[PDB]
Amino acid sequence: NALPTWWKQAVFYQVYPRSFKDTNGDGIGDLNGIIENLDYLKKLGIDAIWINPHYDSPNTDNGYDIRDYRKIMKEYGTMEDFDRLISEMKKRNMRLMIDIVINHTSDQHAWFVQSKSGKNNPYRDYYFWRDGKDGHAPNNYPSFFGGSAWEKDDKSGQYYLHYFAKQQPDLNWDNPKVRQDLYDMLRFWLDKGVSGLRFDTVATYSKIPNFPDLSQQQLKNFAEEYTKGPKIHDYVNEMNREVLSHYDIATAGEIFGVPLDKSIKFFDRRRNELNIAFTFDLIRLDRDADERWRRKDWTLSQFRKIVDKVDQTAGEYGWNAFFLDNHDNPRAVSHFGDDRPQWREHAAKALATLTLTQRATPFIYQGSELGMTNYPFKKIDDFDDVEVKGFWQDYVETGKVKAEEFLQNVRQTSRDNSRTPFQWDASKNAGFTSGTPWLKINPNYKEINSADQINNPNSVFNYYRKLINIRHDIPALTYGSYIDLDPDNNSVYAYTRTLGAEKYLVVINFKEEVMHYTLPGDLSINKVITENNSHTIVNKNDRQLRLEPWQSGIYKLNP
Ligand SMILES: [Ca+2]
Repeated sequence: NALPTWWKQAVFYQVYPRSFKDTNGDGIGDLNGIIENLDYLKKLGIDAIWINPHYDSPNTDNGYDIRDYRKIMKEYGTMEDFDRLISEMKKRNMRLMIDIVINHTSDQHAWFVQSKSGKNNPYRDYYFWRDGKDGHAPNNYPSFFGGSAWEKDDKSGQYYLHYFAKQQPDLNWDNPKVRQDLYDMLRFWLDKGVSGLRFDTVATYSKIPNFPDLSQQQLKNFAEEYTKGPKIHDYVNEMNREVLSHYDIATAGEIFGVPLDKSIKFFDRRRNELNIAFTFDLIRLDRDADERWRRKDWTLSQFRKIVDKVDQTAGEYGWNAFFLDNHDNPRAVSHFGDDRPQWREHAAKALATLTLTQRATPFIYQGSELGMTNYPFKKIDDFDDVEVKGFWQDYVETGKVKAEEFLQNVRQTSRDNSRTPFQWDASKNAGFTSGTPWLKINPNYKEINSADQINNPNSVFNYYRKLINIRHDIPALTYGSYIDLDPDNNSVYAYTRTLGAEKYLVVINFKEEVMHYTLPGDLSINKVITENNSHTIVNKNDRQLRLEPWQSGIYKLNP
């Protein structure tokens, strides 16, 4: 029964404003820098842009600690700039999604400033304030960003709750006044015409009644305890009923800490909650659930089995986003491909083909379209992210893990690998800034930059452009049902996308050797749609493919 919508068949691009384009030489990207480059994104073929938080913030967590929801970040520009970004996008038929961060505010936000003044302030129970127990915190909750999730306040002697930085106190959603104020805030932005909202850590809004301690076992996977709040779907559905269902918008849910088997309740269209699932299963398939900075080896069979299970779980009534990287994860060509110079461009084109042939709304993160890589961080001070500093404090400063072993993992897992500034050209600081970038630019910018690619028809950029054109032209690549040809194959990832008689096959060789691959059953090729790194001709009725290393392709199959 499912209906097409613009957001199901959109190709989104994600801009992290702080690292996209600086137009005033302070080293920090800003809104004018986005506006300046809308034609570049239109040329790529992007339907909609999701921007990370753009609100007044002290930047403990680069926009995710909001000091005033109705004001533009000072480093990003003014309200007039933000309105111009909407206006200039609208002229180009591009839709804007903004990031909604309402699990918590900055500890500088006026509500918290008031809350913390005494048990008595009308804003006290806007946040969570509990007595200590035995001269320590109210319970054994840890924070995602290091140490205890409870911060002592010497004035009152109680502690306040912060799942994330102590500068990110959690809002009390159990207070209907808090929920009402947040809805008013959402209407202020929605009335400006924004087309989409992405809800940061949407699954933590409901806290566990009476805050009991976590078990020893729970402490090793605590995020999954924080998403078990008994009213979470009541609150998300109330927000849908009172606000979301009043605008023509697309809503995405970042369901951090939600196991896949509890995800469909946020996205089933019958439930009137949210529209698009942002899950962590694939992008962190190789991350430890306890030591969340640690990675382990992974295989293509592990990867594809997660793709399939994520696809199955959305089923008839939910809907997924699909992304291999974003501002919270290492770059896709490094993590999932081979970023050495022999292979980088082929592997980036193969992961683009994978991304843009999923039954999901694809999100392209800034710079993935050039094949940008992870950055060669050497020492702990080369990073800037609050989260990596919290993991260092919890695991290296306690002597639990050697500094060098920790660094070998966070070089591969740090959020900062995707935050080095966008590589526009081969000029100084890759054309990102006339001043000093806030985070050092990868020296590979001389090889990997947009200017070198945009007019080269063989570039990663133009392969993405072609794939997006192909996706927009073939309905089965958006809405077709997905079948993995062999979930246990660790060499060649092959799967079909089917709408009625229209059946297409995607084949990607993840090996760096030639692989012969014979199709199953009676499948045979009707025609080639696109290939990268092919050295062979594929004809009507062919049943076998010779795949060069990192070869990728889309084919239409015979009925
Ligand atoms: Ca700037």
